[PDB]
Amino acid sequence: QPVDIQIFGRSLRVNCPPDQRDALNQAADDLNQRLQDLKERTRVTNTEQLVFIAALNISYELAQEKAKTRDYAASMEQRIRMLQQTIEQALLEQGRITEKTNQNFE
Amino acid sequence: SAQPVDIQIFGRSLRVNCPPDQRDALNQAADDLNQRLQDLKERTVTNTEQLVFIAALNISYELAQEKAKTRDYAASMEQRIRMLQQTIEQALLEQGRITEKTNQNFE
Amino acid sequence: QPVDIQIFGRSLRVNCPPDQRDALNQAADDLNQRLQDLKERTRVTNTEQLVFIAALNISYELAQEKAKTRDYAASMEQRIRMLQQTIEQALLEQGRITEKTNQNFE
Amino acid sequence: SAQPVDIQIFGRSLRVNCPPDQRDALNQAADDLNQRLQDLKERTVTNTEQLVFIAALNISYELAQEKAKTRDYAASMEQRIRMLQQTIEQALLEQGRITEKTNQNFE
Ligand SMILES: [Cl-]
Ligand SMILES: [Cl-]
Repeated sequence: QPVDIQIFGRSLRVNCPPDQRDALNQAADDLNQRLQDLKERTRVTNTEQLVFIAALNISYELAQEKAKTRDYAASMEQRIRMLQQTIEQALLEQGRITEKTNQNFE
Repeated sequence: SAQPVDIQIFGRSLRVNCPPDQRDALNQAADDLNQRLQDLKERTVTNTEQLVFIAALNISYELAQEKAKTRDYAASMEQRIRMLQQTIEQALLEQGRITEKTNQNFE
Repeated sequence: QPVDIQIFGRSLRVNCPPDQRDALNQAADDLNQRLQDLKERTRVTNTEQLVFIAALNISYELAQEKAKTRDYAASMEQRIRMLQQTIEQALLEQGRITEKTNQNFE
Repeated sequence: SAQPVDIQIFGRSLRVNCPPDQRDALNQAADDLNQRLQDLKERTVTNTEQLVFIAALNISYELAQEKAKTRDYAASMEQRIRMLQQTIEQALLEQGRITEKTNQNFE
């Protein structure tokens, strides 16, 4: 539903269901802080310029974060495979040892 | 390193300082943003500036969600490690308990 | 307490607590069968000869069985160490990945 | 291979057929048995034959107990493997559940 959002001296209108209002307010706070930080460190003063740069940075951040998620999953997958591999080893070793028959002399 | 790169976002030219080893990421980010702004435009009085603000809000939210995914992975894995580590201590306890046994005789 | 045990036509007396009587009867059955088996396969017919050979064989069996126990334990110890090693790997990998900070352009 | 070896057990000479690669085990078994019979003798009318019967009973019992140890190890390990394998399937289930998540947007 329609919501008016304030960011960096600007007034936005965003359509947003109630169960996403809180997410919207956080994103507004996040972006507000991003623009204020970007500014104090890059000497750029124009607001439109700042928002293009911030949008670019944050797209790149999202790309990185998505790579991180893939990397986490790929890594833990490998650990799970090793755990599995340790299990079949335990079973192979158990078979090897227990299947030995005690010898006699005659 | 790090020189200005001329980037075209949605009918706007802007300069971004960027080292060569990030250039490819910069090209991909501009491509991602351009596609995002275009798809947003057809979905929605499109002052380009306000359009970029809305795109940036969406990306902020998506980033927050993406970060929650790894947080959620980590939280699950924390439980898995706990269970594994107890199984390990129980195996150690059991190994000790059985190895301690002494055979008896009759006489 | 005193118990009279019958093995291979011979009459033994063995001092044995009640909570070991059942073990004694099994050992008597085990040995009875060992002597009957040893005989059908080695053509030795003297009983005293048979029992010396059986006692020798079974000492060797016990040595082997004790080695088996040591081998089982040593092997499973190694599996436990690998399980442990997989855990610190999961934690090292987690640290490596999660401690990466998303970069920006400016 | 396998020739007769002259073994002395407790004042008795006997021949045991034994290949070279078991000779060392045979020497150790005769040494073990000799020590066993001697320790049993001081503990106990010592017809040597009856003494060997009693030694053999003790060894049979000790063997049964020793075998029970590995049986007991194996039984414990069976439980440990079960717990590990459930942790593994739960990790797989959890990995799937989290990776399936899709980021939402506002507009
Ligand atoms: Cl968007
Ligand atoms: Cl004994």
